[PDB]
Amino acid sequence: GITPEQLVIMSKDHNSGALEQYGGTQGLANLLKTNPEKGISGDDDDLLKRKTIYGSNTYPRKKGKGFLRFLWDACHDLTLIILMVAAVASLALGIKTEGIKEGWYDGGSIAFAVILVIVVTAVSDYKQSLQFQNLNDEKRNIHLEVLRGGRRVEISIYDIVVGDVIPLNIGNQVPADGVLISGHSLALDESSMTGESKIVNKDANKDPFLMSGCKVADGNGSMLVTGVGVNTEWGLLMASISEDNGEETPLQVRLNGVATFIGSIGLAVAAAVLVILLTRYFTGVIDDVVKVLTVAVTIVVVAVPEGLPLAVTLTLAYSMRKMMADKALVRRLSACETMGSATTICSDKTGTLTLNQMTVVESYAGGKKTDTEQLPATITSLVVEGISQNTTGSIFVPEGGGDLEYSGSPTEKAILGWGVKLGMNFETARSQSSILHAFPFNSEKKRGGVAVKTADGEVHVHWKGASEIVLASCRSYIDEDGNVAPMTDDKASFFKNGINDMAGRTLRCVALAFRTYEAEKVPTGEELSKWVLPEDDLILLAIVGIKDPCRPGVKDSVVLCQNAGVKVRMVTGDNVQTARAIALECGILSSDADLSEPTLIEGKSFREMTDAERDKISDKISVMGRSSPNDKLLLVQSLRRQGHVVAVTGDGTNDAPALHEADIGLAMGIAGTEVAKESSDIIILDDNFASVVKVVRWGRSVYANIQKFIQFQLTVNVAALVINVVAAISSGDVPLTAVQLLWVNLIMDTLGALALATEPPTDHLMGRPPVGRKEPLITNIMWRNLLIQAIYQVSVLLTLNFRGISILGLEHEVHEHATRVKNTIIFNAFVLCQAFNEFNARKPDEKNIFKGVIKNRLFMGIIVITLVLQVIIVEFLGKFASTTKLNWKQWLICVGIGVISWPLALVGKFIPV
Ligand SMILES: [Mg+2]
Repeated sequence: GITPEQLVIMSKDHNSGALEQYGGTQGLANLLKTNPEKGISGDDDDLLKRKTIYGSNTYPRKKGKGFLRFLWDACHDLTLIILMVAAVASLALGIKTEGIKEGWYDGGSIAFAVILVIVVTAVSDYKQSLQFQNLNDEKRNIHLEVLRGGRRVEISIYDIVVGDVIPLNIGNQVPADGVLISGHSLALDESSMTGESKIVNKDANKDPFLMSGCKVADGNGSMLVTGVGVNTEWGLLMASISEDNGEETPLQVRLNGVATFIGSIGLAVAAAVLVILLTRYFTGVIDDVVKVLTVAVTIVVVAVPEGLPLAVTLTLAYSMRKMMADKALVRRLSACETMGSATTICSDKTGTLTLNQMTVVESYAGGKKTDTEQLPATITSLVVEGISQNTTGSIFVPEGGGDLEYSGSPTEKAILGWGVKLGMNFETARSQSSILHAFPFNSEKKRGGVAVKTADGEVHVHWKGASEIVLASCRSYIDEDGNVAPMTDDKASFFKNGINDMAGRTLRCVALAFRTYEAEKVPTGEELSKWVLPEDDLILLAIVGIKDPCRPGVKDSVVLCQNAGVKVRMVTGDNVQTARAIALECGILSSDADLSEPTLIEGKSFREMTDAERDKISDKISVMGRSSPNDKLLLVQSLRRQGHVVAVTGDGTNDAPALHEADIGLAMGIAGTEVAKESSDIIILDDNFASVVKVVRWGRSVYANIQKFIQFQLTVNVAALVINVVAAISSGDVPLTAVQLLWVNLIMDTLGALALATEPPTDHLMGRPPVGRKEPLITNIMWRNLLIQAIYQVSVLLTLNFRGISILGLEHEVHEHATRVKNTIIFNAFVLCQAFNEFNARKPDEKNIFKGVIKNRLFMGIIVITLVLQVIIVEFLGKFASTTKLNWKQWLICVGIGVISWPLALVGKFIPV
């Protein structure tokens, strides 16, 4: 018909490309039923047609927690699945073995383990998700008139449809993709969508293309909307990020591997025991096979780590809470760890690593650079009056007394920030001075002039403009702390060289001058516009250079990140020169190999290569300018294909694909766009890089704590498996009942995990490089430690299980009572050995300092008191553990058996054996 989605092609094509084939912006009128006076026909069918054919501006919104989804995700844990199958088996087998079919104590503990895991994960993730939903919800959209025949004024941005001409002013936000149909020096801030720091100047013929989700930095004009909804570049980017799948955290896969290994070992050994013992029974209605089967499922239960999911969830939740105590928010528990293993960090430039606000970086004043610092009073007074009386923009709340917020174009904002830094107060600066005449900033005439009648009789003429023309129009200057001085040829050459060097860097160049011409008044003149405002013999005050600078204290953070083995690179859509300058300032890119192709490549060069040939180079890309969002996605994909655990810190919508495809996507809390924050696993509410370093440290500490608990849990499981298997083959009885060890796993894990988690992160973790993504979760040192502890426990508990009635005093006064007492001694000595092994694991690979934290002591007291209560009283607690009362001598024997763990733990720590 007439632009049936050909308009998406028009926008896709190069700037000012393919728009001439359609007759230009005006030719596009009468197409899409657009009239410059009437953007919409009077009827509503004329709007429904645009809603249907060209779509609607509403973007679909993702929905989470639809129906207990997080509980299902928790249930999908592989180790948890092993636990569920073992739990069902044991419950049915025991309930048939006893035949009572009353109560749920036999499998109650094993069911409660997974129930607790599910509940804890669901609660923690629900809280985190709702908190993130509340925080990230930012009303960036600004509702405005649509300007179509003066009808349906002030409709929400979601009601704008293709074919209607909407107006845009300074500070507004471009709602939908469009082409400007008229304007007055309009200029957009596309840094959100394209990543270019400098504002883009839009013309009705040169660059007639306005992008959705853009901030109008300067000027104003009316624009025809072309793309709305998914058809927009914003919409298309949001569409190319929806699909998420094939993800598994390195920690998650490592835990799955360890759980699968231990579970397979347990299953194999239990099956061997079952087969051998059945052969013994048959040859060595029901034939007592049920008792053997309950023994076998008990062995299988003690084999698998029941409390591992509980401990990992508790550690991740505690570390997420501690991170949120800092100014970094983690969306999911798993992410809390994945950032520790990150091997490279790709950081946006505009918004991330740079304030994104133009401000003065250097300056000139009194014949000297005198960058920032504090200017002399004599020159400072004139400079501040000129900055106050020659700027259209103004500070938001000088009268109110709150934090100052600047307005106007980035040039005006930076000049005003400089004036404020110099000690200017806008309320008073504007006072004591009346603007007789004001010729504002003009594209035709670069300079901007003003006439200020100071409180004194004489009147000043201020000129703020481009450095070259202002300098050419001035023949004198105000030297430091002194009166006017003629500018000699050498001084003019010095100023011009300074301006040229300043322009060599990314920063722009704005110069201020003042002429003391007086004795005449603009009001006395018949017409203010007729005031020539003479431009001759000006006196230069201070040349000022304004650029988008690196965030404060970002170079040091990058230095720390690099020291931690985590390389940092920059992926940005800004031109190569600006990216190179900002990288050098921020420390990402060192001085050497600055211009080499691998060190910095443009987006087009990177994408030209095949996905196979985008990998031999992706390992060296330190900077990347003019990179499209798909090029950021390609870089992330290539880095991941090479085995990197890529983190991406970005703010704009262009970074959304890179954030999503990345292993760990970090998004700035305030600067970040809604799309970037949605696709990020962590959103940095600090808007700072020190928070990123802290997050890396917290992830490494989380991994260390998980490793320590894994050591402890493997010790417990491998001691109990041996004890039960040997006891079953030797006599057919299991000392460690299923419920006893289920309680041990549950309580000891849920308490010791957080007890070790109390260890605050230490800078030591930053010294070592990141984990290799392939090293086993259980390092050989942890294997030796857990093996030594498990061997000791096996030895003591087996010698007890076999000779305890004789070894323990008061031997066999009643055989059943003596057997129960011996089993209780074995069980609670096992518990105490586990507690003291937790003590050891708190500070591994060194001599224990034996100085715990208050919370650790409190939880040790809790463990001791709960164990003592469980053993000592058999009613309402200890019924299921089947434990008989113990006398003081027996309890002393148990605490001695536990204490013996510490010396051998130390010996194993200090001996490679
Ligand atoms: Mg950005």
